[PDB]
Amino acid sequence: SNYVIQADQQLLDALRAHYEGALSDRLPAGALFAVKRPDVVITAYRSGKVLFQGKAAEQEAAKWISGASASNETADHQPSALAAHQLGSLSAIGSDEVGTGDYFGPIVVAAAYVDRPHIAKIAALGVKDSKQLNDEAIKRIAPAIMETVPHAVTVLDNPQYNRWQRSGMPQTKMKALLHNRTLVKLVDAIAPAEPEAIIIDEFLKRDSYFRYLSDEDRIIRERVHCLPKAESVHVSVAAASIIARYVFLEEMEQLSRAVGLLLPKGAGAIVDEAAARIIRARGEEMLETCAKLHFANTKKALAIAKRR
Ligand SMILES: [Mn+2]
Repeated sequence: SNYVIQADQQLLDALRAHYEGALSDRLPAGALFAVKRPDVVITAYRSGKVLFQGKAAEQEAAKWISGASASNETADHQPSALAAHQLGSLSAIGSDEVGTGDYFGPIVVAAAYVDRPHIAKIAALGVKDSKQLNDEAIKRIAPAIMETVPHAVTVLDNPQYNRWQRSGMPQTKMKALLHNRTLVKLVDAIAPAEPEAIIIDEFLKRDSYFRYLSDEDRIIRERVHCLPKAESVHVSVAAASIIARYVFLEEMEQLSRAVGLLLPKGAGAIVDEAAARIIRARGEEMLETCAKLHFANTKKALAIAKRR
């Protein structure tokens, strides 16, 4: 009939290695592999969902999980993998940012163009782990990317950040401008070559994004894709992410040195303590050069600084 099961990475590896006849070509979007056993076909997906169809359905299914739920689903495309199925193999530019949630430091937006002939080399660097990678990995992988693939970066320093923020421009509009300006740099730099796609890791509705670029003299919208969790759609986005994290870290060391005090990431208690210290040793005005003032941490800092 038709049975569906959920599988962790190990079960997926087991299901795959078991069948001495796995297929990787011509498969529904999102599928990892498929097998054609005596009156039964197994279909495995990234999500972990496995589809058992055929005569010997419940039989084959039971071989792995007891109480295998049955549904009407079929070996069809997964809506979550429609874009990646199409974009994953093209030559594209991917952009992402970081530091948005950090009290100290700027907002960094980066973009990377990964042509088809470089996708593997970049994937070989293990960039598909941008989310979970400590500062050490970033400092080792990022530099190997910057010198393998063309990229652009835009850094929104604190004084300019505070300037826009107190002028009515919220972070959402800041990111739209930063992304649009980084993409412009990259598009011109890689010319005459043109990217088959331009993927932006979604941070706001496409409607809003371009509605914020109303004043820009140059806007990039030709073949622009706004996708959620873009790092998983194309390797160029994961690359941008890593590069952005790198420039951020380098910017923080430089900034901590200019402030003369180690500036911790995030916006937790240590951040207030750190700001408090700065206020006492360099004056409140120094914060305007290394922090996002409108943040709540500023008031708390001023309190901690005043009490003692
Ligand atoms: Mn993002």
